[PDB]
Parts: sequence; structure tokens; C-alpha cells
Amino acid sequence: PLESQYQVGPLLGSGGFGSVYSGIRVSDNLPVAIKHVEKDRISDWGELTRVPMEVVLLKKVSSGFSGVIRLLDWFERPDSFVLILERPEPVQDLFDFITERGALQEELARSFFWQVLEAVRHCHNCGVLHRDIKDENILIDLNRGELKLIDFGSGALLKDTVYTDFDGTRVYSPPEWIRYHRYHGRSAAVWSLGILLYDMVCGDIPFEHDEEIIRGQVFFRQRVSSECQHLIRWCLALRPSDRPTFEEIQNHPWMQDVLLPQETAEIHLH
Ligand SMILES: NCCN1CCC(CCN2c3ccncc3Oc3ccc(Cl)cc32)CC1
Repeated sequence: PLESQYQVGPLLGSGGFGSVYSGIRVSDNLPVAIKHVEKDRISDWGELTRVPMEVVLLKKVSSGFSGVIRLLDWFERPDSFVLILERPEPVQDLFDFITERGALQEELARSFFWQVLEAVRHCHNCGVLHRDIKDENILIDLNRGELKLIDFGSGALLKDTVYTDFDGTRVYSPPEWIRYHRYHGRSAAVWSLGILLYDMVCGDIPFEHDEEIIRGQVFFRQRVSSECQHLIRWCLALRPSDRPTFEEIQNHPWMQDVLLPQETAEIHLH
């Protein structure tokens, strides 16, 4: 049924997550993305039937609308799982967008960062921790100015006790992971959000090496408002408990007067 119901297009990319192709649902020409994950490469299984955790997590968050790319269907094969995902068109991931345009104007960063926060809050509400929030896991719908989270393959069920496993991106990983191999979900997520916001407004990540992460001293190579600097330094507090909650991030002075997605695309994307 997979082969008949979907028309496969170019390979979009491949990496730790498997291989993802552009596709079309033949029933209604809906643009889709088709993701293949080798069973041998899945270290983390769940249940609804053994499936990749990613399918569990996506089902938990794909109800209703949000800034999360929705799981439309999945299929099992002898050696792989195949996931059918939404595909916005036209689209560009945030990594490529920042690579092309450099550091983002603050008005644009504010709009993007706000939408990431809303998406992450929605995940956490649904009982899901992404654990790999970063520029290349964020898609921009270029027409609507809407951001969408992708790749839940390092994610987990949200819990209030310590995590001692981590499979995300090291340079977005918090100091408590680097030093102790332990973190709690929400505060680790806030650290990664601080890395992301710095990335947006400076056009690069703040820390390359473990020693810099642990030192946690933030230097700005680009002109950034005092206010944006303050939010970033707050998210990147060395002690997890000195970090802001999502509520405190969204009530921060830098986060006031966000543009709506559509006006963001008119001003900055069209
Ligand atoms: N610097 C970018 C170079 N490439 C990096 C890989 C990228 C594929 C992204 N992708 C995805 C990647 C991993 N898990 C789920 C995914 O679900 C998607 C749904 C819909 C679209 Cl359009 C894309 C995805 C393609 C670009």
C-alpha cells in the first residue's frame, strides 16, 4: 500500500535520522515528506506493536494544529519503518535560512523564537520532550511565515525525574549533561532555546567546545540589544534552577509585541 498511495520524489537529505524524500499523496496531491528509519539504527522503542519512539511522540503531538510537523501515516517494512510527514511548500529549514541571510534582525528573531516557544510548550503539554531543538530541526513555511518542529527521533516522554541518556546535538546540550551526564527535561530545553536564540541573532552558535559550554560565558560578535542579551544569558544560566521557565521567557521585555506569522512573512520573507 505504501508504494501505490505515495509518489516518491527527490531525496531531501540523510543523516543520523535516516533518509527523507519529497513526496506526493496520490489521493489528493498533498505534498508530503517520506522518512525511512532502519530498524537496526533504532535504539529507542515504544508501544501503542513495537514502533520507534518517534511514532509514539508524534501521535501524542499530531492532534489539532500546532508548530509541529504532523505524522500523517506510517508503515512497517521488514528492515525499516516509513513515516509520512507534512511538507510545507515552499519551505526552508532555519539552518539554511541563517546560512544564507546571516544574523537575523531582532524583529524577525522575535517572531521565530516566539513560534518555537509555542511549539515546544505544545509538545510539553502533550507529554513530549523533543531533546534536539536546533536550527536544522525547524522548518519555515516561507509563504505563511510559520515555523514547524521536525525530527522527534531523539525525543522522549516528558517526566519530572532525571534523564541520564542523550542523543541530541552536543553543542546545544547543557553543562549539567557535559559534566554529570544528568539533566531535567524542561531546563535542558531552556538551555537549547538560549543557544538557538543566540544563533538567530548572531548567525552562529555561541559555544564550540565542552570547556566553553561549562564556562558558559557568552560573547556577542554582532550588535544585539541589551534586552535580547539579557534573555540569552538568562536561558544559558549554568545552574538549571537559575534558568527561566517558558512563562518567564514569554513575559520577558524582549518578547513583547511579536509580529504574527503572516506579517512576518510579508515584511521579511516575501
Ligand atoms: N541544511 C538542510 C539539509 N537537509 C537536512 C535534512 C532535511 C530533511 C528534513 N526533514 C526531516 C528530518 C529529520 N526528521 C524528520 C524530517 O521531517 C521533514 C518533513 C518535511 C520536510 Cl520538507 C523536511 C523534513 C532536508 C535538508
